[PDB]
Amino acid sequence: TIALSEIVSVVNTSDGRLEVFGVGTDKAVWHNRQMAPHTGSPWSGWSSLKGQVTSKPVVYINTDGRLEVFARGTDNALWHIWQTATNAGWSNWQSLGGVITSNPAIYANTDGRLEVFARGADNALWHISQTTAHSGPWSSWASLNGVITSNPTVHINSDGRLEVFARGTDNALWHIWQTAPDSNLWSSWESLNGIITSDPVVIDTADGRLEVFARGADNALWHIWQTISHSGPWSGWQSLNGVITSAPAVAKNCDNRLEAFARGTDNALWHTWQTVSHSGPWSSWQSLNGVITSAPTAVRDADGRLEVFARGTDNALWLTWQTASSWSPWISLGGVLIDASAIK
Amino acid sequence: TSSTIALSEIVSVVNTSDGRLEVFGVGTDKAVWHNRQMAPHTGSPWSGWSSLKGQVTSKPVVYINTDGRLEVFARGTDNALWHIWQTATNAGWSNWQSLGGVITSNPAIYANTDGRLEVFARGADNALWHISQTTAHSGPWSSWASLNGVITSNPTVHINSDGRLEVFARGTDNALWHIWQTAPDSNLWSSWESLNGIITSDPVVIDTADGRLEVFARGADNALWHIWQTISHSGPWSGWQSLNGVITSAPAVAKNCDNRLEAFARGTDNALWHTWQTVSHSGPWSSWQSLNGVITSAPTAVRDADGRLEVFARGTDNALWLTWQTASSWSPWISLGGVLIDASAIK
Ligand SMILES: CO[C@@H]1C[C@@H](C[C@@H]2O[C@@H](C)[C@@H](O)[C@@H](O)[C@@H]2O)[C@H](O)[C@@H](CO)O1
Ligand SMILES: CO[C@@H]1C[C@@H](C[C@@H]2O[C@@H](C)[C@@H](O)[C@@H](O)[C@@H]2O)[C@H](O)[C@@H](CO)O1
Ligand SMILES: CO[C@@H]1C[C@@H](C[C@@H]2O[C@@H](C)[C@@H](O)[C@@H](O)[C@@H]2O)[C@H](O)[C@@H](CO)O1
Ligand SMILES: CO[C@@H]1C[C@@H](C[C@@H]2O[C@@H](C)[C@@H](O)[C@@H](O)[C@@H]2O)[C@H](O)[C@@H](CO)O1
Ligand SMILES: CO[C@@H]1C[C@@H](C[C@@H]2O[C@@H](C)[C@@H](O)[C@@H](O)[C@@H]2O)[C@H](O)[C@@H](CO)O1
Ligand SMILES: CO[C@@H]1C[C@@H](C[C@@H]2O[C@@H](C)[C@@H](O)[C@@H](O)[C@@H]2O)[C@H](O)[C@@H](CO)O1
Ligand SMILES: CO[C@@H]1C[C@@H](C[C@@H]2O[C@@H](C)[C@@H](O)[C@@H](O)[C@@H]2O)[C@H](O)[C@@H](CO)O1
Ligand SMILES: CO[C@@H]1C[C@@H](C[C@@H]2O[C@@H](C)[C@@H](O)[C@@H](O)[C@@H]2O)[C@H](O)[C@@H](CO)O1
Ligand SMILES: [Cl-]
Ligand SMILES: [Cl-]
Ligand SMILES: [Cl-]
Ligand SMILES: [Cl-]
Ligand SMILES: [Cl-]
Ligand SMILES: [Cl-]
Ligand code: NA
Ligand code: NA
Ligand code: NA
Repeated sequence: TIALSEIVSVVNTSDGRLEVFGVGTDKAVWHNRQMAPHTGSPWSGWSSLKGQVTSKPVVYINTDGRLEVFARGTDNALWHIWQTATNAGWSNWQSLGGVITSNPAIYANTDGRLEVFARGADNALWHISQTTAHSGPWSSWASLNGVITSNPTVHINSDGRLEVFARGTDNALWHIWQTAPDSNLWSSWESLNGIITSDPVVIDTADGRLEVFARGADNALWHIWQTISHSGPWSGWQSLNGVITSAPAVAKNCDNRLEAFARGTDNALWHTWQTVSHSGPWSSWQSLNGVITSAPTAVRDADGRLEVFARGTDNALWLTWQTASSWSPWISLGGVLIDASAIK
Repeated sequence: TSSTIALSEIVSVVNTSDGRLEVFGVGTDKAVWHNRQMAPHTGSPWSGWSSLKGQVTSKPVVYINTDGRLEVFARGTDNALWHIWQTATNAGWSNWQSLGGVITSNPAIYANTDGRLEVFARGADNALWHISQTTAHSGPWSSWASLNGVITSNPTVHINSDGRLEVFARGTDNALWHIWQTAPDSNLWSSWESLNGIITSDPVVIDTADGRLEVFARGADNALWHIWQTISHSGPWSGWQSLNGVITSAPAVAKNCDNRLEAFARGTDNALWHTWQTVSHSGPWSSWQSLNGVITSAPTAVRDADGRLEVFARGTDNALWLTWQTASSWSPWISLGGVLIDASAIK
């Protein structure tokens, strides 16, 4: 098991509008986007990209601006659908084959080739890549071994080497990395210890260090990081306190202060944030109210403000964002969303 | 046909792989020197100046590879394009090496969507020539090739929100001209096209929060002018609009935390002045305001790791001086020392 998942995948697109992808009651992928590149913009409303999915769908932006959505299909293969251009429509759904048993995790190599990581039926971490920048065709599937028990998450280091994180069979946080950018050469699997009870969430700090967040065995939010830009040694685990009842979501304010969000024991949204600067101490947890039924999903918009999405008690997606003085009242974006996470 | 441009910037600035500001300029010895923040925060102490040696006959221009490695390009004493690079991300530097060619402008650099750096410069024949890395963030480099044209300023390159590189330069009729890749990563380019106007500076290009290119340049009336792609990207640009002012240097433009553009230029009194969008990145421009100082170059503007604009400019003592945004105002001008010269291949 893992902490309740994020229900949507969201990005700030090439034209500065937020765009969210979720799964409907019909198992199709639906999406919704801002009309305008600003906090409080009207929304398109929900429209279906069709498909039938059996994981969380995850959107990623190609290095040419085009959105591409990845999800497991009803045959357990990895499937995908992409924009034909940044302000045009979408391709047909296409299979990338394989048999997978987690949500896909996606990142762009420094050379522009997307690389997708997913758990296999043998519980090892598998991967596949675009053979040339922001384009098909793709490589064949290969394994990076291990035995993982959570959805994997990938990020890139400040020197260009991808690094993948996942919970191990001992419930510790484990990781593996490219030994050079764009490479098929990887390190050994190594343990960062800890006991984690959510999927990991990985971010890069302003000063070039990977930092991972997860719920711990005590249901507090815990975090651990590289002590040097793109290098070990790692810190020990440190608690950010709280008692959280979902996965956390983390995003950067426009000044690079990190801010974490999670559902609390009263089912409200709560958050804690760095104060003063991106090197400063973390605040106490404070409530943003609401009554939520998923983990929150956080993103910085084109006005440099954080916006947070979460499924509501009616199964619609609701939204709250930063104001000068505070946060805005919760508003509904409608829809009926389900948690399709391949690992729960 | 103009053979001059507004006074240039004195340094090339970059945000490092670990979020620090690092600047590059030319010493009185004609070597490339550099200076960086100790820490990624507004008001950090600086390392002080250290030499990367070389002997340059252009402005040296830094760019950051997609693997985090800094790379500096400069015209050499033999008029070839030369470069020097970090051998590892944020660590040691290579020796200077020649990429050949015969160039007659400062170089301008961008990364393609596939991670290949591509360098543009005016040639001996006055056309725009170009050369690229053959593989992502690595040598060896391609053959030199021409994009034709006849150009009379330093070129400036930027990338479209769909990954197509686009180069801008002054033409023989003093207008702003441009040329673009027809696909990302490609050697297929459009023809040269005119955006009209009269420009009296190098063009300055940026990408807005909503994914459009916008170009700024001093006009024939010495005001700051700008022009932009439209939201439909359908061929037409906006037509030129004045931001007024009377400026005596090239402009610098950067994005604030919230993506509001902000422009900087020297005034008739040799102070730094600035004008900014208000409310949002779609908002209207303010009137000009002085940031005082007495400066002897164009300003160079950049946003730091705390989300604050920092602005550098050469001072009356030929040292590099610096002022930054505070919550309230802007900080007093402070000196980073050094003795810098303007080595621009076109002035
Ligand atoms: C007419 O069928 C094609 C393939 C469908 C893809 C569906 O969705 C995929 C993700 C997989 O789950 C497939 O098993 C599933 O059929 C897709 O939904 C449909 C409409 O866009 O086109
Ligand atoms: C002794 O074998 C080492 C470490 C293994 C890591 C495995 O996968 C990790 C992610 C954890 O679940 C571990 O508990 C588990 O043994 C790993 O699979 C193996 C081959 O790559 O080498
Ligand atoms: C006075 O009530 C409003 C709406 C509440 C929103 C709640 O939380 C939302 C996220 C949804 O789940 C709604 O169905 C749910 O009622 C919200 O918590 C409250 C906080 O001041 O104001
Ligand atoms: C008037 O109905 C439209 C389409 C609805 C789409 C809903 O939300 C989608 C995500 C799927 O779950 C659909 O099955 C579900 O009906 C959506 O709930 C509603 C919100 O105002 O607008
Ligand atoms: C002893 O010479 C080598 C290459 C030199 C590069 C110099 O600087 C380059 C940028 C070019 O202008 C060359 O023509 C010029 O020689 C460089 O300055 C020197 C470092 O001490 O080593
Ligand atoms: C026969 O001339 C056309 C347009 C030329 C563009 C040139 O280069 C431009 C940048 C401007 O300076 C123009 O005034 C100049 O003629 C261009 O060089 C030539 C070859 O492609 O075709
Ligand atoms: C198609 O462009 C022309 C020239 C423009 C003015 C010129 O171009 C501007 C950029 C400045 O340099 C001005 O001083 C100069 O007069 C002028 O703004 C415009 C009038 O509609 O038409
Ligand atoms: C009442 O005159 C002021 C100064 C003008 C700014 C001009 O442009 C600035 C950038 C500097 O060069 C100034 O010295 C120059 O006067 C400014 O544009 C004008 C707006 O009404 O008010
Ligand atoms: Cl759990
Ligand atoms: Cl992305
Ligand atoms: Cl001039
Ligand atoms: Cl305006
Ligand atoms: Cl004033
Ligand atoms: Cl000088
Ligand atoms: Na964006
Ligand atoms: Na393998
Ligand atoms: Na000249």
